[PDB]
Amino acid sequence: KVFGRCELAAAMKRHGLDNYRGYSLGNWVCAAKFESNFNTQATNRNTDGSTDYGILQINSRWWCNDGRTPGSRNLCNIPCSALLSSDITASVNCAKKIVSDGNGMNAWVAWRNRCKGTDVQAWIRGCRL
Repeated sequence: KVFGRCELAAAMKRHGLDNYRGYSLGNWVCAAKFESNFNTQATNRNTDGSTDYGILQINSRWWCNDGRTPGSRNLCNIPCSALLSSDITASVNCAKKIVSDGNGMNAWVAWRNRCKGTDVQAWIRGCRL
């Protein structure tokens, strides 16, 4: 599924990401834009052989099992394919664990490089939320 901008903001809010660990909703929409262009089916291989999955490009090195990342962990206790669903619940619940792991949203390199220090509220401007 490819979400609209305000549609995804609303779904993330419904799932409790708005201001989760102090990160206002625009942070999450910004991250999802650059990670996946709001496409739940996005997958991308990492240089270490792991893969990033879904709208927030959650990796199999640490967070999910895809059966082909030797020596990895599955700290969200989910198959990586669950992160590709049109239902964003698994991606959101796993994102909550990730952002709670100590480094906040810096866990998403794309957030640190493209959203951190920017006017992220712009990503939810005009949305009825």
